[PDB]
Amino acid sequence: ARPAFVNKLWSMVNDKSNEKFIHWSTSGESIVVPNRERFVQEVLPKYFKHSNFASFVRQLNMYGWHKVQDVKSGNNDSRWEFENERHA
Repeated sequence: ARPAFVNKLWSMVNDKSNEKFIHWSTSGESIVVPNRERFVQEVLPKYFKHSNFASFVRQLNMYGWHKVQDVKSGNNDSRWEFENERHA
């Protein structure tokens, strides 16, 4: 009994066929999306029909996922990484 989004994400991240567009960080708990554009084109449509990146992130935020902001303003803006507030 887990929310449809939670399952969609779990399924999406663990499916090896999406490895090039979305995957777990090396032995970690953060979700790496190497290129926003490619992810939206190749992966998103398989799990969400009426969706865009902004709505997806909004869903992620709801489940405690936040965008890692480690880039000193000085792959560029297409790289996204999410880490959850609930961690060890």
